[PDB]
Amino acid sequence: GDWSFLGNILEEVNEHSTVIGRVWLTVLFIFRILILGTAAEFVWGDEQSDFVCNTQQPGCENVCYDEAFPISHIRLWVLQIIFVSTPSLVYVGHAVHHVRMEEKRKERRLEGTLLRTYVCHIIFKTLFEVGFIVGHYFLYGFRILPLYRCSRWPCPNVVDCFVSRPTEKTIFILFMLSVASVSLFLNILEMSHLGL
Amino acid sequence: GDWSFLGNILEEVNEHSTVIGRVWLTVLFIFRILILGTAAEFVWGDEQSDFVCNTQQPGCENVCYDEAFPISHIRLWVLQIIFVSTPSLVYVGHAVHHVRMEEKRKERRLEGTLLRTYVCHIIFKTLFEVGFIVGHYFLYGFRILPLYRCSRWPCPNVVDCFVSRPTEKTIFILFMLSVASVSLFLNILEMSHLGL
Repeated sequence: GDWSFLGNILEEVNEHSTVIGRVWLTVLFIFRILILGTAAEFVWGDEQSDFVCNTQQPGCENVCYDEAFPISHIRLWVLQIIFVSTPSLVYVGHAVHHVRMEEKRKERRLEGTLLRTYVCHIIFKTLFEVGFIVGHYFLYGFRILPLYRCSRWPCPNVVDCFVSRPTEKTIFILFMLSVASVSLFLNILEMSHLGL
Repeated sequence: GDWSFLGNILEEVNEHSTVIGRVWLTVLFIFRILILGTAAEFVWGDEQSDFVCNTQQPGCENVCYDEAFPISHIRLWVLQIIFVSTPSLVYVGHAVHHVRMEEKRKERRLEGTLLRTYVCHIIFKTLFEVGFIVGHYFLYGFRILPLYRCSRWPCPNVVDCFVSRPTEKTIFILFMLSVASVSLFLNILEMSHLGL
C-alpha cells in the first residue's frame, strides 16, 4: 500500500490548517496509516489461511470465513482513512483555487467562504468518523472471539471454526477505536476554538 | 460361528417333538442359522469400518457408531436363536432323564409330566420370541436409514454420519422379523393342535 499521493496532498494542507488540524493530520499519519502498514497488515495477513473449521466438507471454510468476515478490519480502516481525509482535500482544493484566482486576477487566510468550507469539512470528517465507528460496532463489535459457529451451506449442521490471532486483533481493534475517538475530540476542539 | 453343538442337540429333540415342532426346528436351522452364516454376517461385516462421519474430530466416529448401534443386529439374532432354543433343550433334558430313569428302573410318549413340560417350553419359546421382536422394535425399529445424526461428546455440535448398506440391512431386518413371526404362528398351531 503506497500512500505517497495522499500523503503529499495532506501535507500540502498542513500549511493551510489550524494548529489542531495539524495535530489531527499528524495523528492520521502516525497512529493510523503507519500502524496499519507496520503492524495491523501483518496481523491480518494470515486471516483466511489460518482460519480453520472442524469439518471434512469441501467449501465450508470458504463460506464460513466469508460470513464471519464480510470485510476485513484492515480494508475497513483503509476506507475510513480515505473518507475522513476526503474533506481535507476538498478544502485544500477550494483554497488553492482561490490562490490561483488571486494570481490570475492580479495578472488581469481563513475568512469568508474559506471559513464556511473549513467548518463544513470538519463537520463531514466528524460524521464520517462517527459513521465508520458505528458501522464497525454493528458489524463486528470491538472484540474478536476465537470460536465462530457457522451453519452456512454447504456446511453440515453447525460447524466450529477458529479465528487467527483473536487477541492481537482485539488489541488493534480497540487501539484503532481509541485513535478514531481522539480524532473526533480534536475535531470538536477545532469547532470550539473557531467559535471562541 | 460353529453351531454344531446346538445343532446336534436340537436334532436329538427332532425325534421327540410334534410334527409342528419339527417344522419349527427346520425353520430355525434353515431360515435363521443358515441365513445368518451365509448372508447376514457378511452384510454386517463392515458395519464399523465403512461407517463414516463428516468430522475431523478424533473419537467422534467411535462414539457415534456406538450410539447408533449399541448392539449389532446379528449379535441380537444370535442371542435370540439361543434363547428360543433353550426351552427345547430343557424339554429334551426332561425326556432323556425319563428314558434313563426307565432304563434304570428296569434294571432295578407325550403324556403326563412331559406334556406339561412341552406346553411350558412352547410358552417360553413364544414369550422369548415376542420379547426379542419387541426389543428389536424399540431399539432400532425395522428400518435402517442411511443418515444418523450424532451429538455425543467429543463430537462438536451435531455431526452427520453415514451407515453402511442401510437398504440391504433393512431387507434382512424385515426377513428376520417375518421368520420370527412364522415361528410364533407355528407355536400357536402347536398349542392348538395339542388342545385339539
